[PDB]
Formats: sequence, C-alpha cells, structure tokens
Amino acid sequence: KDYIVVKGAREHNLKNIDVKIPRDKFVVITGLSGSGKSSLAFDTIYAEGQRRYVESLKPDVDYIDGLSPAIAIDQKTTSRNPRSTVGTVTEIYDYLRLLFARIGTPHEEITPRMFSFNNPYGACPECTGLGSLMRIDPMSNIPCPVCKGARLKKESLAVTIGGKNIYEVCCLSIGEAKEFFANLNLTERQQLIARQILKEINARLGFLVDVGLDYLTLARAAGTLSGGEAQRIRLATQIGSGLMGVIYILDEPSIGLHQRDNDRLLRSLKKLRDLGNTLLVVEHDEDTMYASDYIIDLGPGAGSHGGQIVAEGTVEEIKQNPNSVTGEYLSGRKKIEVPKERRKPNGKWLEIIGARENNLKNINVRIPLGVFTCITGVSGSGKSSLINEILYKRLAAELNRASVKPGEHDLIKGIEYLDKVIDIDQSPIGRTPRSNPATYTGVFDFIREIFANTTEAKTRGYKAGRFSFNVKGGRCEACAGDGINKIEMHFLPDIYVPCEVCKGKRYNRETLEVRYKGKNIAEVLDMTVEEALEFFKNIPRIHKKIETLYDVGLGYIKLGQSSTTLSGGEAQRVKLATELSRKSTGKTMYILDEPTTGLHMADVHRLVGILHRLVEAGNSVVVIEHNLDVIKTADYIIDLGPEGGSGGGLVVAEGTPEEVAKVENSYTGQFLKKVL
Amino acid sequence: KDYIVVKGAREHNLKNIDVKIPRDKFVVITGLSGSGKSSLAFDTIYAEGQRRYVESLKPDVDYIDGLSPAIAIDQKTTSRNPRSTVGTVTEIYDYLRLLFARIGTPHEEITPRMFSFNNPYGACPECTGLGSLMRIDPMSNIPCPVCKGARLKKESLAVTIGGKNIYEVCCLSIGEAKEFFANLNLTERQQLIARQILKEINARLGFLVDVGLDYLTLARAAGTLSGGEAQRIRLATQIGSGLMGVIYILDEPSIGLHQRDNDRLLRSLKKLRDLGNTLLVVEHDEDTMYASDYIIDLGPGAGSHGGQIVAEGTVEEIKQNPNSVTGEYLSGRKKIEVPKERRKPNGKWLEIIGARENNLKNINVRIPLGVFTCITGVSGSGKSSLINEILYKRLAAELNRASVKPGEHDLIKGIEYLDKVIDIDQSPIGRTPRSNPATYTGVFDFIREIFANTTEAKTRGYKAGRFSFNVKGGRCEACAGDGINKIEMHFLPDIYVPCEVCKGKRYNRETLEVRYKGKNIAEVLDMTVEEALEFFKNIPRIHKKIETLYDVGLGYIKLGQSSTTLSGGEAQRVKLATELSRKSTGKTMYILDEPTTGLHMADVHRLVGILHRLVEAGNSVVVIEHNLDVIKTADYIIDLGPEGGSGGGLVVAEGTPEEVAKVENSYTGQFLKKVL
DNA sequence: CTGTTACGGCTCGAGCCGTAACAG
DNA sequence: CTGTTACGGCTCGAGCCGTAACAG
Ligand SMILES: Nc1ncnc2c1ncn2[C@@H]1O[C@H](COP(=O)(O)OP(=O)(O)NP(=O)(O)O)[C@@H](O)[C@H]1O
Ligand SMILES: Nc1ncnc2c1ncn2[C@@H]1O[C@H](COP(=O)(O)OP(=O)(O)NP(=O)(O)O)[C@@H](O)[C@H]1O
Ligand SMILES: [Zn+2]
Ligand SMILES: [Zn+2]
Ligand SMILES: [Zn+2]
Ligand SMILES: [Zn+2]
Repeated sequence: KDYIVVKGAREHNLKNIDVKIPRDKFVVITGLSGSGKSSLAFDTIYAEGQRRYVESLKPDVDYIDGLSPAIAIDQKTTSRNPRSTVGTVTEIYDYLRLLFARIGTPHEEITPRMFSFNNPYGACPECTGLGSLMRIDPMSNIPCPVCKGARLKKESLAVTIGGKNIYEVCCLSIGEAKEFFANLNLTERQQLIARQILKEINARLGFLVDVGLDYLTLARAAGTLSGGEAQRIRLATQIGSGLMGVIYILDEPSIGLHQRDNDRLLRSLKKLRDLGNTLLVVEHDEDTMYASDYIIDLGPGAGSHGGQIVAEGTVEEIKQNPNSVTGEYLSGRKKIEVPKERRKPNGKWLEIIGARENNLKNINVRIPLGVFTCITGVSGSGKSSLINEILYKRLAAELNRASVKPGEHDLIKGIEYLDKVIDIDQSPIGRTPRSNPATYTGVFDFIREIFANTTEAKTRGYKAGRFSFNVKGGRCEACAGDGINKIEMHFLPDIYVPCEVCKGKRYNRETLEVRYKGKNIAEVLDMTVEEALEFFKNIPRIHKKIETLYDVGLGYIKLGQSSTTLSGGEAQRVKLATELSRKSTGKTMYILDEPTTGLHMADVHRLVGILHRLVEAGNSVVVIEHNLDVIKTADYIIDLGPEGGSGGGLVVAEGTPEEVAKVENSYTGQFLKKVL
Repeated sequence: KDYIVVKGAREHNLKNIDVKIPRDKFVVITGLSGSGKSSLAFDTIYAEGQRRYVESLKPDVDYIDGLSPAIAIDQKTTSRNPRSTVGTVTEIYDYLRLLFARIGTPHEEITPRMFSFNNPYGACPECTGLGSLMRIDPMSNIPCPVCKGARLKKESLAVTIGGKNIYEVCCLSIGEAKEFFANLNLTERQQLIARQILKEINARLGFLVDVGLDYLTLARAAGTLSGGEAQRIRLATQIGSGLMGVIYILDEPSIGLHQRDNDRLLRSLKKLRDLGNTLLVVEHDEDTMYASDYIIDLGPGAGSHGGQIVAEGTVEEIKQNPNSVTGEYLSGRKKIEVPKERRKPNGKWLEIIGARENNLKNINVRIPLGVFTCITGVSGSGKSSLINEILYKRLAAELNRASVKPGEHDLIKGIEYLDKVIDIDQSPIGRTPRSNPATYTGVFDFIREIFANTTEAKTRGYKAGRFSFNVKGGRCEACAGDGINKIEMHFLPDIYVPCEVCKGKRYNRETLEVRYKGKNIAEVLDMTVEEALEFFKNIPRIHKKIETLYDVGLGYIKLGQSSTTLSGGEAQRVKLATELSRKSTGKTMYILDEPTTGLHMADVHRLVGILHRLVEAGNSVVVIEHNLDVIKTADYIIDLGPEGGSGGGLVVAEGTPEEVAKVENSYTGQFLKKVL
C-alpha cells in the first residue's frame, strides 16, 4: 500500500518498535549519535529491500509491508577502475561522443564507437585507452607520450566542433562547459538532427551544477575523489537516470557542503523525489527539518537508553512535543551561546611560505598558536589540500619523523613551537578483536592492578598479567581468548558461534573465582561507563579516566565492546577522551577534519565544550568545519575563496569572527553577520 | 510518468520502432516466432531496467522514460546448491521453524535457530545439514544414516505439533499440508501468540496451490525441477514477497501447464499485478489475450520481414485490424480444421510392461505404430517420466547402443519393429562458430560441388574442399576462418571485432575471384532461404533441400548464420527440416517434448502440417502436447491421471479423440468434447 | 548417386597489546 | 608515580565437420 509498516524490529539495540513510514514523501530520521536511527534505516529497510530484489536474480524484523527496491547513497569511496572518469560515471560521455559523431566536422565514416576509449576502434594503441602508462621507477604513473593523456587515437582528435575537440571539451569545468554548450550556434539541420542530445547534455550539466559540483572537470578520474564529492556525483547520476518507484536512503547529504549550497541541495532532493520516489534522509541540519513532510525522532538517549520512537509528525508537532530532544533544540529552549570574551594570540604564529599545492595560488597564511582556529570557505576552495597535504604532513615529518611526501610548498616557519602533532579522524581504532575502549584509554592496566591487589590474588600468587585476555595462562585455552570458535560447513562460508567452554566469558574457570567488591573481571568488563563511574568512586586513578570517558558522551558504551564494531563517531570520541586523559605540555597540535560529521545538536554542544577545554588546557586546535554553530564559537577564522576550483585558492578574510563578519565579499562573513 | 516511452530501438532486427507501453497494467506482446518480440522485451527493457539498478549498487535504444527495476521470470534452471529446497526457496521454512520454536511441545530453551539446517546449532553433525552423504562408489548420493535424510540433530526432532515433527510436516504435499494446517486446533493463548505466523503460512500455501503446484513436497530439492515448475515456484515466491513498483517480464507462463489451470494462473497473474506492479507477459494462448488490458502485435512476418508494430490496442481493436496476424486467427478467418478421416493402427503395438518409475502405479500401456500419437494428462501426472526416463532411454539403448540407465521398468515388447529413435528438442545444434544451417542440412556439400564444377575452378585446379571455411588452403589464414579476431585490453575482458584482412568474408582473396551465376561463395552464404530457392531453381539436388528448409518456416534465415546465435525454435525447425530431407524407411520413431513451446497459431498450424507429412511418410510420431489445437488433430490419445502427484500415475482413457471425449471422468475428454 | 562407418582434426609485511628497562 | 623507548608476540576429455573407403 502507501505505507512501509514495520512491526517487531529488534536489530542491534532497538526496543521492539513499530513504525509506519509514509510512502512517496520526504522523510527525515533524527536522533542522537548511537540512538539507533542508522541501524533502523540501513540494517532493516535497506537490507530487506535489497535482499528481496537480489534473491529474485536477514533483518531481525517480523514483517515489512510495501517495500520497493532500495538504493543506498552514502559516503563510501572505492578505487574503481582507471577506465572510469567523472563523465563516464555521470553518463555524459556517451552523449558527448554521440554529438561528436553526429555533428562533428573532420579537420571510414565517423562512428559513435570511434570516440570511445573502451573499444579498440577508438582507443589509443599505446596505452590501450587508459590514458596513463604506469611504470615502476627503477609504480609511478606517467602521462602517455602518444595521446598526451587523451586516451584516444590521433585520427579521432581531428573531429572538432566549435573549435574544440573532444578532449578540450572534456577538460573544461562543468559550469564553463555548460556555458559553452549553451551559447553554441548551429544551423537548422544541425539543431533538428541533434536536439535530443543537446537537451540531454544541458539537463545533465544543469543537474550537476545544481547539486554543487560546478568546479569539477569531466576528465578527472573518479577514483581520486572525496566522500562528499562522490556522494553528490551519485545523487546527480541517480537524478539523471530517472528510476521510478525506488526507495532512496541518504546518510547526511549535507556533509562537506557550504551553507550557501543548502538551498540548491534541498531543491535537488525535492526534484529527485517529485518524479515518483521516496527519500529516507538521515540528516541533523536545522534547515533540512523545515523542508520535510515527516520527521521520525528516536531516543531519548543512546545505546541501551535509546532505540524507542520518542516523537513523530511534522516539524510543528516535533517542536510542540516536550520529551523530544530535537524539538527542544529547534524551539530554542536549549541553544549554543556565543562566548563573550575570546582568547587572543600571544605572538606565536605558524606561517606557511609558498603553498601552491593543487589549486592554491601561491599564498602565505599565518596560523595563531594557543587559540581555537577554524577554517571556512566554499566547497573545493583548497582548504582541505592546504591543511592535510601540506601542514599536517610537514608537521608529522618534522616531529614524528614520518616518511610521507608533503605537498608543493617552500617552507614553514614556527616548527620549533610545537612538540607533537595529533590527527583525530573517524578511522577505526582497531582491526582485530583484541582491543576495546578499556585498553585504549589505558584504564585496563589500572583495573588489572586493582584486581591483583586483593587477598585472594596474593594467596594464589597471581600476577597483574593473569587478568588479561591476551597472554597465555589467564585466558581461556580452548578459544585462545577470542571468545568465539570457527565452524566450517560443506558448502557455506565459515560461521562463528560463542565458545562452549567459556560461554563467551573470555577467561578460564580459575580466574573467575577471584572477586573484588563482589564482581569478577567479566562483570567489570561487561558494565557500562555510567555504572563503572559509581563502582570505582573510591579509586581516583581509574576515576579520572572513567570521568574523562563519560565527559565525551560515552556513558552508554561498555568497556568490553570490541573495537571492530565501533562506529566512526565512537572511535572519534574514544580518541578525544584518550587525548583528554593525557598530560598537556602546552605544545600539542590537534587537527580535525570536520568533526561534526553525524552529530546531533547536543553532540555538537558537547564537542564544542570538549574542544574549548582542550584549548584552555594550553594546546592549539585547528579544525575545518562547515557548521555555523561551531564556527561562531571560534577565536580565529581563515577564509579561503572567493570561489571553488581554478577561481579559488586565495585568502578572502582573516581574524576574529567579528572582524570577518565585516567583509562584504565573503559568504562566510555574510552568514556570520546574520547568525550573530 | 505513467508510460514507458521507447524511441529509436534498433536491437537485432527491429526497424527503428517507437512504442508507448502503459504502466501498471497487464500488457501482452504477441507475434510470430522470430518476429522480434523477445528481443524488444528482454534485450531492451529488461536490460535497461537491470543496468540502471545494478550500476547504482547496453541496448541500442535512444532513450527510455519511466523505467522501474525489472525482474525476468523465465524457464531457466540452475544446479543451485544442496542447501536449497522447495520450502527454502518459497521462504516458508522460516515460518515453519518459527512456529515450531513458538508453539512446539518437546517430547537450553527452544530457539528458532535450533530448527535450521543452515546453522551449526541445529544442523546434523554427520552430514553437516546437507541431508545426503555423497560418496564415490569404488559420486553416488546416499541418505545420511544418522538423520535419515532429515538433515537435523536428533534432539530437535522430538519437538512435535499435532503429532508430527518438522520433517513429517515438510514431507507432505503442499495441498495436504495446507489442509493439515487449516483444521489444526489450538487454545486461545496459542492462537494469540501464533496468529501472524499461521496466517502467513496459510497465505503462502494458498498462493502455491493457486499457481498450480499442489502436488510438490516442501522437502524436495530445488535443483531437481523442470523449467515450468521452477518458473511457477518463482512466480509464487514473487507474489509472496510483495515487492511494489517493479516491472515483471514473463516468457510464456503457461508452458507445460494443463488447460484446466489456465484460469487459476490468470487469477494469480492478476493478483500479482493488482498490488502495484506491471506485467509484460509474452504469451500466445488464445485465453490469455481476452484477459489483457493492452496487446502489442509485431510482424507482419519474421526476421528481415518483421520488427514493426503492426497493431496495438485492446483485443477488440486487434480483431478489427485487418493486417494484424493475431487478429486474423482470433476472429476466426483462419483456423485449424479437424481431420475427417483418421488413420488406424495396422496391428503393431509397443507395450511397456511394469512401468513403475517415479509415481507410476505399475501400469502397462500400448502405443500404436505408424500413426500420430499424443499424450495428455494433468500437470505432474507422470507422462514425462514414463516417456523420457523409460521409453526413449530403452529405445536408445536397444538401437543406438547408448549406455544410459533406463527407469524402473520390467521389459518392452515390439523393439524389433523400429530401426532408429530420434529426439527433437530445443537444445542448440552447435556450440562453436563452425556450423551453420547450410552445413547441418547438408546442402553445403552440394553447393561446394556446384562451385567446383565451374570452368574457372577447373582451370585453377581447385578441389571441392577449397570452397569451405573449415580446412587449411581455402579459408582466410589471418583469422583462421573464424571471421573475428581477439583483442585484449589491460583491465577489460577480451573483445572481438571483425577481421581486418578479410573484412568478415571468411575466405581469402584468391577464392573470391571465382563466381557462379554472377555470385561468389560469400554471396551464396549471405542470402536468405527465400532467395536461394529461386537462385537454385535449375539444380534439383539442392532445390529439394532448400524447399524442405523453406517448408518448416525458415524462409527468413540466412545460410551463413552461426549455430551459436540460433534460438530454440530455430534449432527445432532446422532439425525438423533435416529429418524431412532424409529417406523414410518406415521404421523411424520421433519423440517430441511439447514442440509448441513459443509458437504462434500460424506456426502451430505449420508444425501440425509437417507432423502429418512425417506420419504419412510411413513413420510414427509421439509427442507430449498440452495444446488443444494439436491434440484435436491426433489419431491416438493416451491420458494419464486422474490427478497429479501420488494420486496420479494411472491411465484414465485411451483410443481416438472421439472415444476419449466420451469418458466422463477425464479433464482432457471434457475439454475435447467442447472444442470439437 | 546415396547411405553408412571409420578416421582425422578442430575447438571449448603492518598495527596494536603487553612487558622490561630507563629516566624524570 | 608517570612518561618514554625498545622488544616480544599475535593476527589479517566431449561433440561436430570434412573426407576416404565400402556397400546398396
Ligand atoms: N588529485 C587531484 N587532481 C586534480 N585536482 C585535484 C585533485 N585533488 C583535488 N583537486 C582539486 O583541487 C581542489 C582541492 O580542494 P579541496 O580542499 O580538496 O576541497 P574542499 O574544499 O575540502 N571541498 P569539500 O570536499 O566539498 O569539503 C579542488 O578544486 C579539486 O577539484
Ligand atoms: N527426481 C525426482 N524425485 C522425486 N520425485 C520426482 C522427481 N522427478 C519427478 N518427480 C515426481 O514424479 C512425477 C513426475 O511427473 P512428470 O511426468 O515429470 O511431470 P509433468 O507431467 O511433465 N508436469 P509438467 O512439468 O507440468 O509438464 C511428479 O509427481 C514429480 O513430483
Ligand atoms: Zn596513449
Ligand atoms: Zn572458550
Ligand atoms: Zn545427517
Ligand atoms: Zn581474416
């Protein structure tokens, strides 16, 4: 029917909830980090919709009614193939080659297959159409000397329209290519025989421009792209294809996108929906809520304290609902307050000389030390390059002795003012089931000593290393401390089940005999942080670490959770807590690349508090954030622009946000003037 | 929108046609064999719909608007896996195990995973849940001695409901299982806690019964199934899943199904469509046309003479259209006439003694010789087993000395009355690009001699083998007579393009110099049969073979077409022409397994004429046909029934169709009484 | 001339945890 | 007591075409 009825969903931490999502409408799922929105969407609806279609050619839900095939558009990147480019992915190269073979004037007969690099007819004989000959320097990729990177035969390059061949057309940026195709002149016969192709090309280019990627080049390889750029390219391609009756699931479509493009992105999403589809956008932006037809709010907390549908309905009912977390922040009951007094530089600056990496226009920038510094700018302005490829790499090479090649820069002044450089990202903190937050924070070494300092341990002569599931002697011998066994089937992939010897306790019978304060090591490792905070009140050495973990918002997690199952936000919060627990020497540099990726308003407030605490501790924090709430609390803002692509790479404004708001020709300043 | 607009389609032999298929409606595509309906549907619409969805996770059309994801349900069978059974495919085993774990009374706590054979918890330790231990006899599959084929642990078999465990329930036929579940009694608590599961099981069993497979057992392996049974199982599963907004493409759903189940199949198709889908059924049945909302007719002929949309609209407009081929047969302008005089047996009979293979109830049947004999019966009555597994195999072993194990039968009387056995099926006649209809019919040897009989060939001393693309000396040396070359790409599968040396002519420069009647060998091999009929009028030796090929309806095909690209109908017609060209000795046996699979009414009439010619030639033809038009023209009908499955396997009626129509308790007789 | 049989030949090392030692 | 550094250890052969020879 016209509803996606889900009854009896218990995936992950869902508390047996029932929902009725309307069909063919814009639906936004909102909740705190780890509340369960991501599980409820991806693991249930996307999984069921994909399985029910692939099986034609296993969620813990009871039954779902009215499920169309589901396509997931998330921030995922793959190496792909060298044959794939931006134009190939967007399916505009086919129309380009059709137009070239139809109305192309040469400078056998011209054929559409003659312009393709995926067929032997038009592919360059030397590089086989790849465009680059990868040779291992006595594998460094070098341009093909024959085709000069065009990846086509020399004969096919004679066909030109408007004075430009196919490679020159494909090398232009999307916006200027659309402008060139718009004002092109053709006779009556050419217009009659190439109306459909021109209309399709114009429509696809307009969709790509409206999405936000008006600076990309069609000749750029699809492999070398960011997550946001790839996701936006996929959204534009899906709009162009025009599939009907398909449920689309989006994970934070506004990630890595400036505030000025939000209206265009919302219009693009509405246009995609209007052709007979449904959207399940999982977004936390304030502007996105007001453009939706149905909001589903989970909570009220996270982990074991959430998973229930707190509120449902339109934005007005969400605001009027008192127990909804999202409505409290939307209505203005709780909000982030702009600081009254801002820190000032002490006279120590980091100046980068001759930064010309990628599209940077050989500029010099000064970064204050000891203050919270934010970097803004339009999409594709070169801020990410300028930070990651130059400053972080040079600092790592100078301090940590890391052998990573920096970008195209001359030198940097002020290296002696820092002692170490630390990068915090959503990368997982572990790849094996042998690490948990308890060991990463370092509190496990204290808990082991506390356990070994008991009367029974001294009586039995147990050492500090006995109570650890990583050495021989204390762990379970049957499962080798992993807690699971390997069972192989005849025609099925190997399955993993809990070990029968220890029942998943990870320790042998002898170890479990000891008990401190009525609990053994398994009970300690199988309790949440909010309980270990009260349990370890007497001991301050572990109390400090537990309180630090609780401060970053990890009061719902348990010390025994494997690092493999941790999400990006959990890993980032664990790293932040670990850095908080350390001893600040006043010479530490923290670099964060958009830390607000997938955080609610309350999580943003907590992260702002933690960042201010870290700055006040005596160190310096530099972040690249597009969120105005984080931006307005900064102490020094560097703006890059004034546009994206070849037009950008310069510096528009610098200084405190109050000074930046006074700059007329700056989008960030214009937005800051209104928000303040 | 609400239309699938296709503009500029030129796949295979389509003559650049434009169509506008309505959406969310029952659409039937009708045309002659080889007209282009199959191409237009599968190669264009299914391919585009599948690609546009797979690429998210290349037809010769210009653009298609409004394409939902497409699922194709056709008669294809795969080995699959031993883990897959009928219940697993139909997704009823999950509900069965849920019910057993919920309300099961035993004779850790009971768990749904305990009843599954795909998890180590409930899988039998010996056979690993497969159910059969395949060992190579000094690989014969024998039942597992531990679980006795149940493929489960002995502990889980104690759980019983209604006096039967899970294996006994899964071993019942679908109809009797539905009856058992319908009259089962349970208390108020059991009904309250298992209402949804029971409702789902009853609905799925009812769907399976309505489809037509009320005799299958849930424990039967999905691998050992026929094409029609697998297609019907897939249709029932797709109905059960309940996908919305998906285009469904069906290829003759009424293949291998009795006339009495047509109403149930049509109701099932309408029920599948009514939940918000679209159907593209490609059917030729007369009853199916009257149940359609839109009929698209191709033609007017086949091959190069077809590919254009002759007529469109409802059944009334199709009938009123004069140039439409389908309307002429629907309105009654052209029809098959029942013969007035029928041939009678001459006193030679083939008696099968002790036929007990599969569900045959140890019966004896007499087959007349020298007359056209048809075999009828309900679906799954054992006719196909009785013919293929017993009679054909025994005849092949006795005459062709083929070492194939026959079925469970005692002996056969009348083997000496036959000299050879010939089986005609839709199997391809060749697997390599070295065989074409010209060589298979045998006319190529005559054409080679005709070419070598010319003055120039004698002058140059060319032999008969010079003009053949299969030996060294006459063929092109560069491409070795294949006509295509192999080109390898760096990161792409090898592609094939026409050879540059010979331009696909398959012969060297010297051979092409010779010419007979103004045409060389390439021109002879690149002309249709309808042209070679007039070209070779003078020579009777090749004229007979060409006329024989033309008679079976292959006047649109060319002698140079590779056997790899031939479809099933083309291969069957080629085999029929080859058998016609031979010399009849009066002791030949022809066995056909539903030869009307994918044939129009005109094709059915032509096939009936060819079969009558073959019978009048002095041989005997035995076919297993479900088409009443073919049945009413037979001379001896053997009916098997009176039901399908364990209830069938007997003989209901025998003799001429007039006598069979007098039998009251026979479905075939009841239908023959009305049709005559 | 026509059918049959047999033969010949062709293709299909990296990252993290735990521990010992040293220095503040 | 706390931080750092170094080290040890663990896991991720069949089927078809062409031809020579023989018999009707
Ligand atoms: N490998 C590359 N080859 C060529 N051009 C590149 C490459 N990497 C980046 N660029 C370009 O150089 C600039 C880099 O900008 P960058 O700082 O990565 O973007 P950004 O501002 O962080 N945008 P966003 O991802 O939306 O947050 C852009 O104009 C890119 O198109
Ligand atoms: N391998 C097998 N194992 C067990 N039972 C089988 C097997 N093959 C067939 N059967 C059963 O034995 C009977 C065979 O009937 P069969 O003659 O194959 O069907 P049919 O009349 O041709 N039906 P259809 O496919 O609709 O045309 C049916 O009852 C089958 O369920
Ligand atoms: Zn090249
Ligand atoms: Zn164990
Ligand atoms: Zn067994
Ligand atoms: Zn060649």
